Amino acid sequence: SRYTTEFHELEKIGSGEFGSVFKCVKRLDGCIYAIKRSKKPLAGSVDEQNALREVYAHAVLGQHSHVVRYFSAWAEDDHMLIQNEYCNGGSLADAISENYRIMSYFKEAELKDLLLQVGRGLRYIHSMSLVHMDIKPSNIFISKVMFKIGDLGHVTRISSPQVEEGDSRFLANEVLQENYTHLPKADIFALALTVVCAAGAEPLPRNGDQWHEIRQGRLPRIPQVLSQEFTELLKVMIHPDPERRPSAMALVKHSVLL
Ligand SMILES: Cn1c(C(=O)NCCO)c(Br)c2c3c(c(-c4ccccc4Cl)cc21)C(=O)NC3=O
Ligand SMILES: [Cl-]
Repeated sequence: SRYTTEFHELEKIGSGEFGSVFKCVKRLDGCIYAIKRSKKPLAGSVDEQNALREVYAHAVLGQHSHVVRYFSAWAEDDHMLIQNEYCNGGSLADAISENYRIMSYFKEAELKDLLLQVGRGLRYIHSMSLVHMDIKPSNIFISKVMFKIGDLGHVTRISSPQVEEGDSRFLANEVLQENYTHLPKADIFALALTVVCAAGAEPLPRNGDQWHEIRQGRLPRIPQVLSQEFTELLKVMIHPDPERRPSAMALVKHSVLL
């Protein structure tokens, strides 16, 4: 086996339904990588196509500072593996839980900077005529800290007529209602919520009354003082009218981000 023969497995850092993720050192280049090892879905089936799109997307989103680099992907003999860049600072999710336990969140300067960087990662993706569809703190990773979008498992072409939904906590309603005219804006919606989490909000709701309020374009309580301008940027990012949310390009050129 190539995984065993080419890498030294250091530690498990991720455990899913389908997969697992390991910190490993490539024996030949001495260098450390994150490798997701997951079940090989039956050749030529809906689930296979899902896994292949991930490999396809990683393979074209490899020039970017705000997307995790892909090094390789292979299959053996009942598993599928992808070898990506390892991010020494771990995930945005874990930084936010640590933050939450200590009552010390991302400051406004840090939140702008997270939004700008991830916004740059999205701009890129959208310019590759793709969309990510599952932006959330556990799919953002950290390496001046660099934030990098990871987990392209939901990535699809911008004008897809069929879509798998990302996490409901971060899901725009128009997508829930199978309206796929402005998918790039689904990522914009999720980015804002991600940044809301970064600011120290309570865990986001999955369903029920509070799930809908936000989808009306109402921000969750943020336990700290943010400038009105920045709060406005945030609000417009979760606007019920996806056309009213700024593209990623608008996002990174926004004055509040200069
Ligand atoms: C769960 N996880 C963690 C982690 O939580 N570490 C503990 C500290 O918080 C990292 Br870092 C990480 C990393 C990746 C993935 C991953 C996602 C989807 C598909 C394939 C992969 Cl390889 C999952 C990852 C990655 O690609 N690059 C990483 O650094
Ligand atoms: Cl998350």
